[PDB]
Formats: sequence, C-alpha cells, structure tokens
Amino acid sequence: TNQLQYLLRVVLKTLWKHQFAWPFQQPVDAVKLNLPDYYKIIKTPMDMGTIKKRLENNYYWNAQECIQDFNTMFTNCYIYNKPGDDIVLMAEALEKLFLQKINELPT
Ligand SMILES: CCc1nc(COC)c(-c2cc3c(=O)n(C)cc(-c4cc(C(C)(C)O)ccc4Oc4c(C)cc(F)cc4C)c3o2)[nH]1
Repeated sequence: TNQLQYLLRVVLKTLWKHQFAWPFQQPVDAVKLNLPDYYKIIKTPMDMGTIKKRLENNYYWNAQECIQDFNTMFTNCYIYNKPGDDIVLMAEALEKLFLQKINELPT
C-alpha cells in the first residue's frame, strides 16, 4: 500500500517494459541529436531513467511529487514536438497506460 513502492515495482516496471519506452529511458542528449533550443524551451527535463533513480534513491517526499515528474515527461514531449510526430504518438501511448496503472494506486 506504500505508493512510492507501487510506482517503482508496478507503474515504472510496466512503462519501462513497453514497446515505446526506449526514447524516455534516458535524458534527451541535446548535443548528440543536434537540438540547440531544447534546454531553452524545456525548463525541467524528465525521463523514466531519472524517475527510476529518484525512486531507488529516496528523493521524492511523497508519491504526488513522483507522479508530477511522469506528467512533466509527457507534457515536455508534447511542448517541444509537433502533434502527429512519431515521438508524440509514443508518449501518448505511454501516458494512457500510465494513467490506467495510477487508478489502481493503493490508498
Ligand atoms: C534530430 C532532431 C529531432 N527531431 C525530433 C522530433 O522528431 C521525432 C527530435 C527528438 C525529440 C525527441 C524527444 O522529445 N525525445 C523525448 C526523445 C528523442 C529521441 C532521443 C533518442 C536518444 C535515445 C538518442 O536519446 C533517440 C531518438 C529520439 O527521437 C526519435 C524517435 C523517437 C524516432 C525517430 F525516428 C527519430 C528520433 C530522433 C527525441 O528526438 N530530435
């Protein structure tokens, strides 16, 4: 019933497994991909890699701080990219699944 435990062992596990996870398993390396304007446009970057770490290393005060970061990851992608881009359809897919798993969240 500890919610952070649930986010790690169940929510993050399911999303990490998913077909479309791989572009979100690590920070967007703006240099390698030649994105000069990314860290200017996106104020608080986020990826499942960093969320994973933060859950493992007892960083989050509570589950709501963690769920905020997941949402930042999605909105970040929807901000920087054009709608109907492939990257977006992938984040949208992940988000749907994320919100299903958050509804079975133990109280
Ligand atoms: C190369 C210039 C560029 N255009 C875009 C948007 O088009 C999909 C991006 C872009 C945006 C964007 C993004 O928002 N996220 C979260 C992740 C990527 C991305 C990241 C990486 C790595 C693993 C190196 O970090 C690899 C591929 C990424 O995006 C894709 C994807 C997902 C599919 C593609 F066909 C081509 C790219 C560039 C990523 O790439 N970059």
